[PDB]
Amino acid sequence: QPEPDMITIFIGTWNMGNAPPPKKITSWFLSKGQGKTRDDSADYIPHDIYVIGTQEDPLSEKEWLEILKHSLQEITSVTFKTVAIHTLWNIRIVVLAKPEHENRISHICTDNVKTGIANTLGNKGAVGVSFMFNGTSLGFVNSHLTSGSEKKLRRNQNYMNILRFLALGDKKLSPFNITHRFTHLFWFGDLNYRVDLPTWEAETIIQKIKQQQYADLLSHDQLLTERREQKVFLHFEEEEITFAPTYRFERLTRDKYAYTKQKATGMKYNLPSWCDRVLWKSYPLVHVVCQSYGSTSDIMTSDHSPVFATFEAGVTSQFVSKNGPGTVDSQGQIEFLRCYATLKTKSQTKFYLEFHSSCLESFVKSQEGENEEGSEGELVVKFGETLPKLKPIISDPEYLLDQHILISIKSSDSDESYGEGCIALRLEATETQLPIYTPLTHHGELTGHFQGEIKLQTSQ
Ligand SMILES: C1CN(CC2CCOCC2)CCN1
Repeated sequence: QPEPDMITIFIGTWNMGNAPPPKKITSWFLSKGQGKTRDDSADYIPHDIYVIGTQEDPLSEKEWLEILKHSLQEITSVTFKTVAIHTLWNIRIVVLAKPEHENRISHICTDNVKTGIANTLGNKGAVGVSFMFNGTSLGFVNSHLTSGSEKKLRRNQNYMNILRFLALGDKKLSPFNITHRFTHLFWFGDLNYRVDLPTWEAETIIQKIKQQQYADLLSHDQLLTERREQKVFLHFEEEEITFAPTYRFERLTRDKYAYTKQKATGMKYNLPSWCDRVLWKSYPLVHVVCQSYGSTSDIMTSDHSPVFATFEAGVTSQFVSKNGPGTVDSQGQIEFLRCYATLKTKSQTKFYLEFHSSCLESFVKSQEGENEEGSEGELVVKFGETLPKLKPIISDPEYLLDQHILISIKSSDSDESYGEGCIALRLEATETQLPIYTPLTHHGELTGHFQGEIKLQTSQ
């Protein structure tokens, strides 16, 4: 029975509007409706992993698990195993997997973050799940961010609080937040970003939707505009949107958008918006391909339509050699040449690096770099040829070239990370000096750059 080198992952996000679902929701799991939809010929082919995010979910965990499992069984005739379920208030995440994956899945983590203070603490936040699938780390975040057209800044703050404080993945990766802990990170939910056009344009917007002319609407979508100005979701991807806005519908039809201000909306307009989204971030040069991104047309119990996205994702096997794990392989080494960090910080402390990777027995601390002034004000931290030689646990190129090195630059004074990034070992050549580069972030905001050269020795 060979270990897979690809799996398919289903991501679902649905704000259920505090209403039970209808008796049939199979269209969701089948990626059928509007947008980038799945070929009919694939309908019986199960995804390897189904991750279901709900918001405003009125069901017990038991009630929803029964509906989900019975839905997948009707579609595929496969009885899926429950990997994890985690609920914060009415925000829920369910991970189901094919039974053949039960012994490939380990290190299952769940967490939640509550966003806001006092007034704004009580129903918004995120839940998440992580685990290993053989040699590949997977993370999944379902967030319900602050509502309202005039609160995009609050949403961006919610995002930063969730990525700082959601405790998923390998706790030994202490300088790194969830945006660096996983081979593949999927972040979805009712992100609540709106189409930011004048209220008076509501009927014009509806007209455009009926014509399936989304271009002039997406150019005003707050998530796309905020992403373009690097205010939120820096270094995350989203598939092109080719489905109608998923909010706000009259219930029991999809023929009408309910946008007008009502006591029930706190006298706020809800212009048709793409509230319900799926984004991802994968380590550099790892295969990840979106194969569907769309909304259902036939599930109408909520004022939101369900959104689906499916992905092909590269995975690696749990590698054993004669040597590692449990020793080094002297035939392998990672050298860094002519490296320097460029930092936006106005501080003057000394900095050192930490190298973290599951190809090392444990993380490696460098010597302090040498601080110089950049020609445009910047701090440049030079490491020269001083950086340690990294000693991987396995030298086999079929293992090593699939690995990644996480880099933190830390203050000698405080031991706090000023920047985090990631370098792929999927090089064009071994035993050859090649350029490397990573942006550096902290709390998911750009704080600098790391660049230099790498020289990788494998057993071949
Ligand atoms: C793909 C997407 N890119 C920028 C997007 C920002 C928001 O709107 C769409 C473009 C980041 C890197 N490459």
